[PDB]
Amino acid sequence: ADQKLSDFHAESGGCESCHKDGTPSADGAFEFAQCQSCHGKLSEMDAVHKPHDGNLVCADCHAVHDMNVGQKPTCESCHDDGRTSASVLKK
Ligand code: HEC
Ligand code: HEC
Ligand code: HEC
Ligand code: HEC
Ligand SMILES: [Zn+2]
Ligand SMILES: [Zn+2]
Ligand SMILES: [Zn+2]
Repeated sequence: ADQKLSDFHAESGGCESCHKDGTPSADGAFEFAQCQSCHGKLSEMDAVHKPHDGNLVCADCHAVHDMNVGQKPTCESCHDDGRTSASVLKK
């Protein structure tokens, strides 16, 4: 049993949880503002998240309409050094 991350959110909050009047914005800014309003800012999150504050929006990693709940983003589309989440979060 699988659910897209967008549907997981919309089942509780509507499409409007992320989209003004349920309609996407051209630049993703309204959506990013909504993610941060609920979840906090990148700068307030863990070591995978913090360094992306000022360079990415959430959706650059969490493709909410194409990823299921539980799926973890990986790093290779922007980093060519083979890094992993664990290499930043495990000591
Ligand atoms: C936040 C968790 C979201 C919810 C809930 C819904 N959508 Fe969304 N949508 C979201 C983002 C961050 C983006 C842009 C980046 C991306 O991943 O695509 C979108 C994009 C759309 C689009 C444009 C087409 C596309 O790029 O996929 C549409 C038409 C759209 N979203 C519609 C939509 C509907 C109808 C929703 C409720 C059922 C819905 N979205 C929920 C973020 C989120
Ligand atoms: C509030 C109205 C929210 C907005 C806007 C967005 N999210 Fe969210 N998210 C919300 C809740 C209440 C939860 C459940 C928390 C939990 O215990 O899981 C979530 C969950 C997620 C998750 C993880 C889901 C899981 O794997 O368990 C992700 C990755 C996530 N949210 C991302 C996300 C993004 C990218 C958003 C904007 C595009 C976003 N969320 C909006 C509440 C709300
Ligand atoms: C890639 C560079 C990311 C960006 C930008 C954001 N997220 Fe993320 N997120 C990413 C990974 C690889 C993971 C799994 C490993 C980890 O560090 O936990 C996550 C995880 C989450 C979670 C779940 C946290 C948990 O349950 O332990 C949530 C709720 C989440 N991410 C939300 C979120 C939001 C709201 C973002 C923008 C503000 C965001 N993420 C950016 C990768 C990346
Ligand atoms: C693009 C969409 C990215 C994805 C996917 C991931 N990262 Fe990233 N990261 C990105 C940028 C634009 C930057 C700043 C410029 C640069 O590449 O240096 C970063 C930076 C980091 C850093 C700071 C250290 C450094 O690389 O200089 C860390 C620790 C980091 N990123 C970790 C990381 C991880 C673990 C990812 C996958 C889970 C990941 N990034 C994905 C853009 C993007
Ligand atoms: Zn959860
Ligand atoms: Zn770098
Ligand atoms: Zn490199």
